[PDB]
Amino acid sequence: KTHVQLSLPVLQVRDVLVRGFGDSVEEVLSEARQHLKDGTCGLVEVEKGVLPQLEQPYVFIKRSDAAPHGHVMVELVAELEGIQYGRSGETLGVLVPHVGEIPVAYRKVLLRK
Repeated sequence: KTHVQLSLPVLQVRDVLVRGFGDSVEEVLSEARQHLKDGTCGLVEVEKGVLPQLEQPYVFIKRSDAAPHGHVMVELVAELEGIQYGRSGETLGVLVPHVGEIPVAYRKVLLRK
């Protein structure tokens, strides 16, 4: 399927144990996609002071369309030293590995895979 219905656990930035997916734009996008497939991906909602507490490169989920079965259609955009790789809509949050942190909420997304 070109899209996959996911429910992403929303994590508080200060709880996150593994604060990025790796060391290159290509690796973080690769790893983010694998964790999304494996159900091992969390979402951190971006506010003032969040991003400097996470590791670059960042992986964002961004709204790709204006929401089947409550699931917002999203795609992945990476960012390193202020350059983004991809072009998409509004940021829903930054993806991180989920290693058992207790979430505060769930974000229903339809991921362009």
